[PDB]
Parts: sequence; C-alpha cells; structure tokens
Amino acid sequence: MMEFWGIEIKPGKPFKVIQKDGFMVHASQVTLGDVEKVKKDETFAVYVKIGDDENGFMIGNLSQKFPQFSIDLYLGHEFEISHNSTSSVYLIGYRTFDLEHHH
Amino acid sequence: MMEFWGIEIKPGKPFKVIQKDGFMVHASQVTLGDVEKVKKDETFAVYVKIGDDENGFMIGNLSQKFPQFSIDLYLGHEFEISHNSTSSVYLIGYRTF
Amino acid sequence: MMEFWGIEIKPGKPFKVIQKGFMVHASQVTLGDVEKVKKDETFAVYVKIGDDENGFMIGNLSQKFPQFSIDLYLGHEFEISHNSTSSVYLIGYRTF
Amino acid sequence: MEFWGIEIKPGKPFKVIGFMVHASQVTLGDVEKVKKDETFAVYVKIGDDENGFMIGNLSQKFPQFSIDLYLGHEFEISHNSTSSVYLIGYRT
Amino acid sequence: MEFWGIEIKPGKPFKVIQKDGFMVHASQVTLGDVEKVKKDETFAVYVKIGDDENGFMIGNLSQKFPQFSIDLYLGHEFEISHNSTSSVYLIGYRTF
Repeated sequence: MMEFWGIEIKPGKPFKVIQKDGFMVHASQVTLGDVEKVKKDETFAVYVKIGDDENGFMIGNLSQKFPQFSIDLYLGHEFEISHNSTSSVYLIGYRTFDLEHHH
Repeated sequence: MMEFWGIEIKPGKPFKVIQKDGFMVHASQVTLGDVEKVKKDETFAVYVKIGDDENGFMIGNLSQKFPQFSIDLYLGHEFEISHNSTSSVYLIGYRTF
Repeated sequence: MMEFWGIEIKPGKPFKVIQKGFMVHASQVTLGDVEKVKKDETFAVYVKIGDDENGFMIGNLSQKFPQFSIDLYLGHEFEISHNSTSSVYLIGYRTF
Repeated sequence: MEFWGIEIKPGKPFKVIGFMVHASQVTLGDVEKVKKDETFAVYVKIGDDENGFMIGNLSQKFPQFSIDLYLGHEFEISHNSTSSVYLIGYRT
Repeated sequence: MEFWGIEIKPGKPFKVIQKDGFMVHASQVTLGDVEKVKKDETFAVYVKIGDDENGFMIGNLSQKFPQFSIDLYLGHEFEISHNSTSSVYLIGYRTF
C-alpha cells in the first residue's frame, strides 16, 4: 500500500521528474545535509517548478537553526526540485498504491 | 490531493482565490520568501478572510527568526490571504476533492 | 476537510462552542498583535470540555513562538481560554 | 471520535487502561516557573514493559510539541518536569 | 493498528525486517539524554532502505532542536542510524 520514496538533490543539480499522468509522490520531509559544514548564519531556499513553468515556488527555507522541515505536499507527474545550498538536500516521503495478489 | 497548488502573496497585495468547481485548497506550508529582506526583530501577521465575511482569522506569524510554519487547512470557495510583511509570502499545498 | 472553521478568542473572554453530527478539527493556534504583547511573557491556552471547571492546556504562545499546529477533534461542547492581552485565533475545519 | 486528555502531575506517572487513544499534543505547564534552559523528557511505557520510549522533550524554548501516536489498551506516561504536562488527543 | 517504537543506541544501526503486509509509520524522532550531548553539535539521522549502502537523511537533532515530527511509511526492510553519543528514539505505529 505504501512505498518509501526519496531523492538526494546535490548542490547545483536540480532534480527533474518526468512521468506519465497519474504518477504522484507525497513529499513529507526536507532535510539539510552536512549541517556542520554550511556557512553558519545563511538561509537556503528550496524551490519546486511544476510542469513546463519557468518559475518555481518556494517550499521552505533551510539553515543551521531550522535544518529540516516537514511538509504535506503531493507532487505530480512532472516537477523539478532545486535549492541553493552548498550541501545536499534530502527530500523524502512515499507513494500510495492498492495491491492485489494472485498466488 | 493530486494537484500541487501555490501562490505568492506580494507585499501590500492580498491574494484572492476563487473556486467555483467544488474542489478545495489544502494549505500545507506558509513560508517567508526572502528572510534577508525583512526587518530583523519584527513579526508579521498572515490572515485569511472567507468569502464576503468581513472578519479575518490569523493563520500564523512569520519573522526572520521563525520564517515558516506548516499547517493543515482546507479552504473551499472564495478566500483571501493577506499579510503585512515587506517580503513575499508563499502559501503552498494541493487542490483536492 | 468539509469546511473552514475559525474563532477569535478575545482577551478576558473565554469562547464557548456547542455542537450537535458536527466535529471541529482544530489545526492552528496563533497569537494576535505579536508586536504589542510583552516580549518576555508566555501565554497559556486551555480547552474546557463540557461542564468541567478546569481545562487542559493545548499549548503555549509567546512572541518567540507565536503559533503552533495541532491535530485535535473537539466534539459536543468546549470552551477555549487564554491569558494573553491580545486575541488568540484558533482555526481548522468542521466535518459532518 | 471524542476528545481525550490527561494531566500528568509532577512525580506521578499516569497509567491508562478495542478502544484506542490518538495522542496529538504534549504541553508543558507553568512554563514561566520551570528551570531556565532545562530540558524535560516525556516517556511512554507500553503494557508491562519496564523500559519506555521517549516521546519528546519539553523546555521553555520548546514548550509543546505535536505528535501522531496511537496508544492501545495499556500505557503509562511519565516525565521529569516540576510542573504538570498535558497530553491530549482523541479516542476512537 | 499498534504502537511501534525503537531505541537506536549510539554506534549501533538498528535493522528492521517486517513480514509482507506490515507497514511502520514513523511519527517522531527524539534525541535522548539531551543534557549530556555536546552542546553545539548537530547529529544526523539516516534511513537505509533494503540493501542500499547509502542512507537518506530523515533529519538532524541537537540540544537546541532535540526532536522532530515526521510522516514516513517504511516497509519490508530498513535500517536507522545516527551519530549521536546518546540514544535516539523513533516511534510511531505499525499497521497490517
């Protein structure tokens, strides 16, 4: 019924998902990597661009003081996640399915 | 719960969302758009007004020190989001049945 | 998820709700007029159920932590109170 | 659905006996009066288990937290605050 | 539906194996012995899925931010690890 889903968005490398209509992910958590190594008083932004949109929406900020945040977000069949951290950012959640077996 | 939705509420500019399709917005997250671009110790209020009712309700506060919060809100029909920040505020979630 | 629901609890005025098949889901509690409250105070928010004389704390508010989210169902009869000098906004949704 | 709540008094673990509690919210009482910069731990023990799980910490700086927890037939909530802690949610 | 919880001891990744049809919903990650950990250090908490050698970060913990809530479903095989000197508690519920 549920499968774990997760991506590491590396610095300077937006993560693009291109799938068929009806593909969906529930994104739950966004976490800053290498907290000890990022510049101490900086805030980083995480963005989502939907479909062919040239402009994104901010989904939240990351910093030493707020180094992860929870969200209740559904992402559809075409999206791109980006951020401006020097560290990786981890976006995790789950897909939801019905299932039947023939044994 | 299968339609990403977001709006950017610009400073001084309430954002009206008018839904006539019987679906709703689930607001999930409220974020300050540019933490660097706000007065350092000030707190900003975010309001929602429902339909043509004149009374608004706070959905939360924002500041450089506390620049986002998660929420679980369903908003049908017509609503208006406003705030008094000098920065843009992003309300993000999904449209659902 | 049926419909937006919200109340403003004014200072010194506990807010009573009575319901029938209706449920209120409280989602968010927010401190009003943050700039005007004393910077070093914490305010307590209570719910009293039915005829109870004493409440349960649902949370604290302060200039430093001026709202909090919750996942609460409130049924037949409840009263929300707090000791802020400003209004407190409790919002969520009603279902049926 | 109905509202469910307990006040766990200082030094007094609170024992609860098909019915299920959803614990939603844990709040520190008398925030202004507890020790500055101290963190208090909240525990749950399930059934007859002698050793518990932490469900969270409370302090002046973080004086409540939300949780999504289902608790079954038999459990005990404890904490080490000098003030009361309020655990609320709903029963199903 | 039932309570589920594990204590991940320092230096000891905790491997969970489940039977077909079981799911763990992780709800809360809490730092133990907050008063004893290094004052200004941040600890990373990881989940490794199935046979993956590398984990995904699920969050950070510190004395200043000593727990976080999460909405995660975990399946057949997963491993939780962290680099704290104290235990970390992952709790939630199991369904079938």
